[PDB]
Amino acid sequence: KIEEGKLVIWINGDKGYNGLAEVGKKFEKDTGIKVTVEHPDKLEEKFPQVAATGDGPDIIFWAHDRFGGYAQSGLLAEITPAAAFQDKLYPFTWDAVRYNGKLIAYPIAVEALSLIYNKDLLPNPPKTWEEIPALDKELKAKGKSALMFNLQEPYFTWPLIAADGGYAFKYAAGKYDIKDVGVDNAGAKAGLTFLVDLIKNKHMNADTDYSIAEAAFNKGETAMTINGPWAWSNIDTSAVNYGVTVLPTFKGQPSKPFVGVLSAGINAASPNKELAKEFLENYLLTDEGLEAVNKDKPLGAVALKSYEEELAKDPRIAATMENAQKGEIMPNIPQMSAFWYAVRTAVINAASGRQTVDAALAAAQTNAAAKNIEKAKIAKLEADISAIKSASLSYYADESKYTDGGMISWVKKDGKIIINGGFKDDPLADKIENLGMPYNGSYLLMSSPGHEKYLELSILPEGEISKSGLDKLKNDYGNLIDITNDQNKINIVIKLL
Repeated sequence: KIEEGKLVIWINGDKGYNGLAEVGKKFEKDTGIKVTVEHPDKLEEKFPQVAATGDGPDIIFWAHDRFGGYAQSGLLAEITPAAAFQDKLYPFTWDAVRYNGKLIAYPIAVEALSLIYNKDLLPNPPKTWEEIPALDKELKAKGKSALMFNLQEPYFTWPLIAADGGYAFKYAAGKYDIKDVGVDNAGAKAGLTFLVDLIKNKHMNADTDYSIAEAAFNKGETAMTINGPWAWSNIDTSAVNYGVTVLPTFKGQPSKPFVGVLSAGINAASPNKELAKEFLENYLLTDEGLEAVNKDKPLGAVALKSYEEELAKDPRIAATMENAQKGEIMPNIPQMSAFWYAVRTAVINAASGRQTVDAALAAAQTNAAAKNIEKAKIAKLEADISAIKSASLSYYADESKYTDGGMISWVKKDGKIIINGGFKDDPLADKIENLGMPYNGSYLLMSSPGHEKYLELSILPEGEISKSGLDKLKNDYGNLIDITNDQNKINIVIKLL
């Protein structure tokens, strides 16, 4: 597996691997332990493969959002920074590296979109989204546009969509509710309507993508763009006198970009967890260590307070941190994949006029949340099935058979559950009386007085279950379940034995 007595570190090729290796050299000088910094290809996919088999690097550097997935597969050790060390980093960066209620990585850097503007065309950039239409008219009179940025990817359009109330997944305690998506609320509609209005009023074109926007800003054709630190060096080569500042407000509220946090995780299979902790806390996450990495290739804004104070001398870095603090931590759960595709489709459909804003987002809410909502409903239905089977078994323990009588019916009326026209189980032990009945339908348990094994439960759910949903029931039980009437009133019968 992983060789003890040493540190293998994986970081992406676009980061400062030379500087990190120099921090490694200071570590080997003080301790004798060699540090191998490599930047292999496809590092994001290679780690989950090799780490599951109990191999790989000791420390993996990657954007925090993948780490929640890694943690679910148990590939990451819980880190143990003392309170004194935690206060050296901005509190909001620690929230980006939590899964369950556990710290699962060290925050390194902080990144978010900003407003980039051409100082020659526009020495005072607009504070509000609302004033950009008038600005575009005044600039189109001189052959220039106000604002071009990538409209094809919801990462770039989300700051406006979220400003008045949009969100990806609600965050509560230390967990995301994968059932609560904020794509079709009034705030998200208002933000997307403003975006579409900009396009219908000819202030932007629905076909603008990353390359068109970057080319237009670099050739001084548009006064503003929206982009991240990765784009700065191509504007330097362009020689355009540019600035970087806070994103415009919408309805008086800041734009809310997604925040990406470069993070260092410790492989759960590492026999060098103490060495890795010592390296990350007392060598890398210092002014001297981050300086080493930044001088090789800049980090942007950093989570370490002391060095951020120094990098923030650069107003572009200060703006990145300000937009980040006003933004939304990108959720670190794998359910974001459905979020990205859903919102990407909605924006493209609404911007090109192929759908209304309401239809686009209603569909997107569905595409992002429906599967997870049903999965919860199926699980609660299966909980009821197991609860009914449990009580039926408990009855046999004390009484002759499964049911006392022949049949029992649960039906839900208007917020209450009714049982025949008389109480059945007749107990203080069972009764259950805690069936969610997630599809509000009817349950009917069947038995015939005699030799046992005739335990059949008939469920008549109200509400269409998906193919994926009904097929989950087929893999969970097998030949013991008969879905009849695949249309109208679907009927499900399970033999509880």
